[PDB]
Amino acid sequence: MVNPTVFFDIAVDGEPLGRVSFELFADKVPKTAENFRALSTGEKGFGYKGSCFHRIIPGFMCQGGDFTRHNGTGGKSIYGEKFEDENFILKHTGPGILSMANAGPNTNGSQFFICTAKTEWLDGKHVVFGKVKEGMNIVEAMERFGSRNGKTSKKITIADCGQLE
Ligand SMILES: CCOC(=O)CNC(=O)N(Cc1ccc(N)cc1)Cc1nnn[nH]1
Repeated sequence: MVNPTVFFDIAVDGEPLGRVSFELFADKVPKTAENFRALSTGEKGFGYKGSCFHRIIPGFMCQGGDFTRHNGTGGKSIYGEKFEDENFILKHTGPGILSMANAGPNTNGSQFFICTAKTEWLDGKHVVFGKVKEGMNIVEAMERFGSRNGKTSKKITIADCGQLE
């Protein structure tokens, strides 16, 4: 009944930075929320632990989730390599929105982004499925290691992750 909560513990060149937690909107996008939850616990035998944020653009977003190729060309879902766009009920309203990255219609895998600005031009094209609950300050600290072209100045990793409650 209650929407699940997951955490990431973030590191910067291997040094601990802080924790970011997320509410997942399982009430509105159950299939998409479940994929992110299971990848965060690692319960299917694969997932986010140890992976990096490969593309960070200040004033736009932080992107990660490519645990197979580490550069934006890989990742896989708990349902197979790809799965469909579930719905577009929720919109990209401002900083803290959690949404699926993709390469065209019906190509969701594991890659995701955290908005650091309103990104309304993505509405109806990327599936919104959660939001930052605690640690937006940690996301803002991460964002400072990005650049205009998205290349990071230090390595930003998910040192640990899992489900709270
Ligand atoms: C704001 C979100 O924008 C997008 O999602 C656009 N595509 C995108 O960023 N991709 C391609 C991509 C994504 C998901 C999957 N599953 C496969 C490929 C990765 C990438 N990383 N660096 N350059 N491109």
